[PDB]
Parts: sequence; structure tokens; C-alpha cells
Amino acid sequence: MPVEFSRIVRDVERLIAVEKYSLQGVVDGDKLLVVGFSEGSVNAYLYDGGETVKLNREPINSVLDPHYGVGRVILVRDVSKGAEQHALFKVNTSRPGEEQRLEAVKPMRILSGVDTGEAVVFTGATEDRVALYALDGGGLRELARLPGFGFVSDIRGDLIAGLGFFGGGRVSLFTSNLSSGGLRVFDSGEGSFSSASISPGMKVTAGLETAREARLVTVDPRDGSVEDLELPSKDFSSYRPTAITWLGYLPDGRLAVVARREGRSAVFIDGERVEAPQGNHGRVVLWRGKLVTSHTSLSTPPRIVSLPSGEPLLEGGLPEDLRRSIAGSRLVWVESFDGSRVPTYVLESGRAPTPGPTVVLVHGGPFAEDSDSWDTFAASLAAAGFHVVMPNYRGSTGYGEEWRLKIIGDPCGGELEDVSAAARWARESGLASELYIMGYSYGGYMTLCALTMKPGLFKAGVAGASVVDWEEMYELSDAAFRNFIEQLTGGSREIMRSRSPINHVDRIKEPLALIHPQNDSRTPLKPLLRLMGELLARGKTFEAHIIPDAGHAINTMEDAVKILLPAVFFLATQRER
Amino acid sequence: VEFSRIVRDVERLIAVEKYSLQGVVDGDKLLVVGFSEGSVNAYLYDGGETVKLNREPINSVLDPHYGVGRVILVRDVSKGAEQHALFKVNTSRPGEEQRLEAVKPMRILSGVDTGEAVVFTGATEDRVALYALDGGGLRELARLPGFGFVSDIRGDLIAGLGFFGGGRVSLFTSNLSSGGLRVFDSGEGSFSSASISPGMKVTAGLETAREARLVTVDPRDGSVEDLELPSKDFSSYRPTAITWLGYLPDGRLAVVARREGRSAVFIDGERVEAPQGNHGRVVLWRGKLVTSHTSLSTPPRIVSLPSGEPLLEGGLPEDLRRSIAGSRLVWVESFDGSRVPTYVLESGRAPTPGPTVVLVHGGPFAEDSDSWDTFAASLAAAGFHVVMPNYRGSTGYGEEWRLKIIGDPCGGELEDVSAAARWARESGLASELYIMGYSYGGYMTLCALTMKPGLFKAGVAGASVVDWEEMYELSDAAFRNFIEQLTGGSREIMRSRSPINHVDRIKEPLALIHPQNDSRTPLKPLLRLMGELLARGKTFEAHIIPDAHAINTMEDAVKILLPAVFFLATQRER
Repeated sequence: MPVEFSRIVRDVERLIAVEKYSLQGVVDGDKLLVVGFSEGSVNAYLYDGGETVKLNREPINSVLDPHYGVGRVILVRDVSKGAEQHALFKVNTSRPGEEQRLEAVKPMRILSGVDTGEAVVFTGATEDRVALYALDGGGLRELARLPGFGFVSDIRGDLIAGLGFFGGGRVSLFTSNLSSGGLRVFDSGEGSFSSASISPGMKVTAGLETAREARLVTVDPRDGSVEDLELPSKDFSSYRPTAITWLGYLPDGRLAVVARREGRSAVFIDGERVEAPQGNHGRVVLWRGKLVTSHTSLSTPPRIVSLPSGEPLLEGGLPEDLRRSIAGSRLVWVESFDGSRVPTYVLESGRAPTPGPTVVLVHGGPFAEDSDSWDTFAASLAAAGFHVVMPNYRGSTGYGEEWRLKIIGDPCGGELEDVSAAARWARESGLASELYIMGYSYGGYMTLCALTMKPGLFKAGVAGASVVDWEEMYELSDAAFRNFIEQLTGGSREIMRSRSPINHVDRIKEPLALIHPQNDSRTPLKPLLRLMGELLARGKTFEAHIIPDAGHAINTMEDAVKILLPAVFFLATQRER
Repeated sequence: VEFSRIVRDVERLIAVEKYSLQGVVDGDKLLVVGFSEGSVNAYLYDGGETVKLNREPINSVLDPHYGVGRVILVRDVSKGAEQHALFKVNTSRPGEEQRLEAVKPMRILSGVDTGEAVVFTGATEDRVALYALDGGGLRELARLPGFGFVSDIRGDLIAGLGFFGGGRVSLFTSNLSSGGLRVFDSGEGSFSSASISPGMKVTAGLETAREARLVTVDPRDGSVEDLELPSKDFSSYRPTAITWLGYLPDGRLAVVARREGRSAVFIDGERVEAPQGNHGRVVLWRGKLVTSHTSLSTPPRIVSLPSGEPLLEGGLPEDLRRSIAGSRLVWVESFDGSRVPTYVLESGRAPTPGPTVVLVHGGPFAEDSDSWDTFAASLAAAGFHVVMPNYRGSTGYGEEWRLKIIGDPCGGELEDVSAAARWARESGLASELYIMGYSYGGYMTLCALTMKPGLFKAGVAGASVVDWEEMYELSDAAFRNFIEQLTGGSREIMRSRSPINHVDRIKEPLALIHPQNDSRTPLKPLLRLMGELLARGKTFEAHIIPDAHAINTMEDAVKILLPAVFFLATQRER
């Protein structure tokens, strides 16, 4: 019967250790710029000629998008031990591992950014404002104050094109001018914008995610007119995509698009489909004349491949015994309380019987999805001998504006019912002998709402980086996170309070593991402390694990282990009974 | 060094078979108990091969008389409620257990099997009592004033040790035929062990405020006097503790005595060569002396004297034993001219100088001896030297050194801990210093990081006490009293020696490891600490776990030990 701890650790270790890559662009002529988790930390690399050079010294969080060929990379690094107050560091690509901090920019939550080579344009959130900034030889400039999370998408000449969460959970398109500043906002009554790119004719080509469909559109930023984009191949509209992951013009004028349906993507160049390995893909770049994208799946860790051969340039290798810890995967449609079909990804473990111990692993966000993409949490549960049920509850991306916007104004409501229906299905399908719930971020919120609102549905609960109290979280949030909490609770304090697990602790009847980074600035620990005070006060059984010098965005293996390992240890111990 | 490597070693150190010598049976075979992950078994050892005596696991075995053709097992028949039953097993038919149904289930405390009867002590709902079991059923020889333990029998004379009142362990005697009780006080002393001479006097160890004394108590009149021995090695040892003493079947007296955290074996006062560390009982077997042995670098095992060859010893891989590279005693100079006896367990996986943890023992009235300690061993295995200082308040170095902590917590004893750290860097052992500790040790960790910041690179406080004032208020009279005496009934001391009132001064990372639902170590004040840590931007790690007793199983280790080692291993790489 006994939990095999050293095996679990080794497996959890190797799944975190395995290298993971992200495609960020091309620099210095023909050098892939890739961010990768490798040698234990998140780092920036140049790839070319079957070799890598490491650009950074200390671990980083990401880099700004370089337009093709710049001659430098801008690193983004948390200088607040996890609280996501980032700084910018220039690395000249001819002198790798020598960084010059950009002292003009005081630490802030960097949201996005582009480096045109003559200037660096970025969006950032501070305690009082979200804003589009520009930094050049003439110092730093505030181009525009943004009403909510904003993300720079592209820049051509002086035109700047961005995406903005400015109300209702809807995404707006925005533009600005690199020299004169300003802000123009474009809303759609039909839906939300997904990706933007500026055409050679200075029009913004954008994805537009409508009720249950997605499509491409052209916005002229002079007059705000919106028309459909005709493409010279019809494969794109034949594919009838539900969401758009990414689009961008290549240096040769061709429009690359990556769109998806049902948690798998397809690549298109001027509308034509290009052969791509199955799963999901990231951005597409043109390098030494050939197409390159990132690729991932439930069984393959994020890697970098060439299209259409699908052959890898960089890729982390899984050992066969871990490969087999995933017997298979499947997308099933669970019927929820209101009749809605909740599209649910299922990983069958090769170390669990059927029926067997199953965990309902809930995604964060909530504007995120479970898809055919590598998930370490999920793979490690497989490894430990749990089947894994991953419900794309309402609020999820990937299934249309309608399903995504149903969560707005109703946290701990319909989306919890979706999760619950996924649990019920797990048993009734034959898959589950017992149910556990586990989740990070908003998914940890679900765990806590699961255990307060649905006592006795689940056997035990892991809640990481959780939301606990909307009210106290709001007070401790930066401008951008205040606006989003507003957007998500529909500006209601009643919802804020009533839909906070902390005010319902007396109903918990199940064991509960809490995991939290001490310096998380999104989901802070202060409320989690008060929750423990409540649990204790009311005679409830829990364990807690607070991780030092870390926040919501984990960028080292050690932090990754401290986050993941107590979850798996706790679930394995609960399986003993 | 990745965590999985640490975990595997920790699993092996937890799982290693530890051995305890119980006596000799079946004519000429050892009766030994094996413990592994807190699961106990009884064996017969002779000539390499060993045979399990019991079926399912047990709590312990009764003390046999030399040669008896059976062993009496003690097993909890209630899943953990400590209401045991007695099970006889004839030494010629192992694996076959006859329950002794005349003895109703009860808290078995001790017992001796003469071969003709089973004499034992046990607690029921309404008493502690001495019993005898023989062919005609169960009898109560005596109701006892408190918990009592049978140490020996010879003829009709029964000798034991009572926790009968006055903070001192008394000697008692009873009679196997007529029953009854006779208590023998010790004025300013406490008995540690008893055996009965051929001449029908009680030899006993009498521990005192200073040196220990081997005495004879005549049970006919309670006269007590020093026992002169043929060889004067024993008087020369100037022992401070007397672990065990018993007469061998040839009439000679075996004494196991302690001094400075190690032990020596004597036979009619003459000292025998023995492996360095601490020894349990001695028995004559096949004409040779045999004892149990433990040290900081070796798990409890059975060895022959004077050679020290292990007869039975739990397997560890070669490199793991060699990572736990020997112990020594150093006398560390403290702030007031005092020398703190301090045990050091060098790591074979550490350079010199190299990373070093000061592992502060709990209590405070406890001792760090040359004895097996999983915590220390695990730290050595993960490449830290370990330094264990017997700070003032400790036991094992006379009453005076123990009473110096009274009215001075986070004072003299903290200086001792510091001096040990001072000593570790000064002598060349330590390149960098960490402090770690549970219970009072945990309090010490919190005290060191607040009062002496810049001393240790990082700290682990387990089952710590954060605030004397808060804790005094939410606690049972038993504990209120202890606190009152420790802090000298002074609120100034209670407030000022509570590290929660000095969180500001913390400068290095702190790991907290705490039980979630234990009244001796409540969680509430620890949450205040966590709140204060967080408000003031201090780096800390916290592991709060439910049901977090001592560490026996691997589960216990992961709940209480693994987080410490990982935290320190993580801190080591800056």
C-alpha cells in the first residue's frame, strides 16, 4: 500500500527538468531568438548552425519581441524576488552574457513589448496606471494611459498596434503613434480581437473571435472601418477555426496565421494550410528562408520545429518510462447543469487501473484553456498514477466568445458547475475510483470553491496560488489587476464577497493542501494566511506550503519542485486513504 | 545533487534495520528485537542465521531469564490505543503465538519472564499494578502509587523502579509468593537501574546532581551503601549516568555506565574494550560478551566485545556509511568562560571547510549524545557537517549545568549555540553556517535569527515556540507551570525573550515547519509570525502539516525532515 516517495520525486524532477522552448523571433540576420527552460532556469538563447549561445546571465522571465535583425535582445527580469516588478536589460548579440540594465525604466509589471531597433515600446502596469511607454535616445516617454491590461502586438514605421482588455472581458484593438503618442480604440459588437499585425499597406490585420467562430479582418486605423480579409487560398476559411492563436506578417510580405479548433492548431500562410505536427503551435518566423514555429502537445514538451517537415531544431527529450506514464489522451464533451457541452481533455495514466484514482486538474486564467499542449502538472499526475480530467469550463478560451464571456459576472457560479459535471462524468464513465481536485491560480480558486460549495464531491483538494478573497485581493492589486477583478465580478461587491471561499470555510469537509509563493503579486498570500486562521478556528484539517523568494511566475526548477512536489505527495498520501 | 538523491538516502536511513539486545534464550541463543520504520519484530539469533519468532508486528518482548525456552510478546490489540495483550511463543516453534487470555488487555509497561512465571507491570483504567502470571492464573501482587517498571527477579524477590512522586525515581521491591510493596526513597538522587545479587541484595545505579553511584540496597532494611568492586576501573571512570546493570549467570556484575555522552562496559568493575558510542544491555553468550551499540555514525546494532564485530547490523550502502564519516566530542568555549560539550558529525560528502548545520536539540532538558540521530545522519548524507551543542539547560552534565537555563531563555543557552557556530568556522570545519532545530531547538532557531542576525546564512524552526506570553495564556496548567519556572514568573522575560517581538531584526531566510493541530505547540501564534514576516518583507518558507510525534516512518520523514533538508540544500547554492 505505501507511497513510493523517491520514485515520485525522480519522476517529478525529470518532468520539470526536461527542456522547454519558446520561439520569440529572428535577430542579427538569421539567428533564432528562443526563450527556453534549460539548465534549471528560464534563459534566452540564439540558435543557428546547430548551436546555441546563452544571452543572459541570471534567470529571466522573457524577452521583448525583436523585429527582424535588430542587433540586440531586450531581456525582461523580475528584480523583486517574485513580485513581478520587472526591469529591462539590453544584450548586444555580438557580446552575449553582458547585460546593460536600462536605467531609464523604473521597475514595473511589464506586460508586453517590441524592439524596433531605433526604440523599445512596451506596456506596463504600476500601482496607479497601465500604460504604453516608448524608450529611445531621447529618454523614456509615456505614449498613452490604457484603461486595463494592454499588449503591444506590432509596429511598422510609426504605427503601433495593440490589444486591450478594456471592458466586459471583451478584447479591443488599439493603435498609437511612436512619435506623437495618442490612443485610438476599436471595439467590435460581433466579438473580441485576438491577434494584430500591421500590413505593408499600413492596415491592421486582426483575428476576430465571434460567438462560436473566428475569422480574419482588416482595420483601417484612419477611419475605423472593418472589412473581411480576402486570402488567395481558401484552406483557412475551410478549416472554420474557432479561435486565433497568432498572426503576423513575415519580412517577405506573407501573412502567417495559427488558428485552432478543439484544442489543436493549424498553420496557414496567406490562407494555405502548411503541414504541421499535431497539437498546438506558437508564432511563426522566417529563418534562412524556411518557416519555423514552436510546437507542443500533451505528450511533447514545447519545442522548436521547421515547417512543413515538422522536424525539430531544438527539443527536450522525455525518457521512455515517463513517455509510457501517459497511456493515452482524449477529448470528451461533458453535459453541464444548463445543458452546455463542456469540452474536457482527459489524460489516461499507464500507472492507474480503470476505474482508478483520478484528479480533476483545473486550468488557471480563467481566460485560458486545456488543450493538446504539454502540461507538467498533468504529466506528473500521470507519472504518479492518477488519471487526469481537464475541463474547459465556461470562461475558457478556444471555444468562442460566447463560452468565454459566460463567466463574466458569475465567478464561482456556472464555471464551477462545469468542473463538477466533469467530476461526475469521471465516475460515471468508468474512469474514476475516487476523485481529487487540483488547480493553480484561478484553478486553485476552483479547488477552494469546489470544497466549500460542493462538500463531498471530491475526496481531497490541492489549491495552489489560490484566490481566496476577491475583496482583499482587490485592495492589494495593481491598477491592471484591479480593473480585471472589476471586469470579472461585473463591478459588484456582493459578488466579490459572496463568491469568496474564505467566507464559506465552515462548510469544508475534506482534507485540503494549500501551496503558495510568498511574493505572489497576482494572488497574494496575506488572504491565504487569514484562510488558515479560519480553517484552524473552525476545526478544519489542512496542510499549507509557502515557498520563499518566489511569486506567481515560476522560473527555476527548485521553485517548480517546491510548487509541484507537495501537491503530488499529498495526493499520493490521500490515496493510501 | 538533485532532491531525489537526497530522498533515496533519507529513505534508506529511515528504513535501516535497527537492533536491540533483549537477552539469551533457548539455552544459548540471543533474543533480539528488530525495528524498521517503526515496525517491531522479535528474532532468535545464533551463528549467522536468524529466525522470526512472531507472526504480525509487536510493541516489544518481555525480559527473559537466561535460558528460558520461550519469549513473551507484547502486542497492541487496538490499532494504536496502547492497550496491549500478551502472547507466548515457544522458542522451538517460531511463528506460533499463544495468546495469554488470563491477562485482559491493558497498558503493558514492563515485564520479566522467569520461565516459571510472567511478572509484569501494567496500567488499567483505575490503577497501575504489578502482576504475576503462572499455572494458576493471574494475581495482583501490588497496587502502585504511580507508573512502575520491573527490573529484575531472583527467587521470590522482585525489584523495580517507580515514578512514585517527588520528581525522583524510587526503588521498590515486592515478593512473588506473598506480594506486597516496599518503596525505597532516594534523598536528592534518582535510581536508573536495578539487579539482584546472588546474595539477595539489590544492586542499583543512583544518579545524582553530580557523579553517579553504584550502591547496594539491602531489601531487609533499606540500608544503602556504596558497592566496592574487585577492579577499580569503574570508580576511575567517574560516570555521570548508569544506563543498565545486571548479574550474569556466573555471578559477575555487568555495568554499562555513561559519561560525556558516551558509555563504557564494566565486568565486576573491570572495563571492557567496546566500540565508541553508547551501549545497552550486556549478556554472556557462548562464553563471549555481547552488547547493543549505537553512535552518531552507526544505527543500533549488536556487537561482540572486546572486538566490536557486529553480530547483527542493518544494511546501508557503502558510500552512505562513508558519507556519515565519524563523530567526535569537542568542548567549545562560551561567553562566560564555560565549555559546551558539543558533538560533531563530519560529512564525507563535504569538504573542509564546508557547509555546516548547527542542529539544536529540543527539550530544553535533553541531551545530544553519541547516539543515532536520523536528522543528523540525513544532514551528513546531504553534504552538511553537523554540530550538536549541549547548551546550558541540557541534561547529562550534572544538575548545575541544567538549572542555568532557568530564568534565562534566549540568553546563556543562545550564547552556547553561537559559540558552537563560532567554533565551527574558527576550527576550519565550516565554510558557511546554518541553524536547525525542533521544539526548544526551533525556539533557538527563531532566537538566533532575531538576536544574532548575520551569524547564520539561513534557519529552520520546527515545532517552535514563538511567543511565551500568548502560549502561557492558551495552555493547560501542566504547561503554564513549566513556562512560569522557565521564565522565572516574569512578564518582562516572557515578552523580551519571545522572538515574535523582534521580527524586524531578521535578515536571513527562515524555514518554518509546524504541526497544524498540536496543543503543546499551537499554530495560532505561528500564523502571527508568518503575518509579521510577510508584512515586513522577510524571506520565509513554511510547511504546516497535520499530525506532525517523533519521526519513525518515511511519511513522518517527508512531513518533518524532508522540507528542512531541501531548504538547506537550496540555500547552499548561493
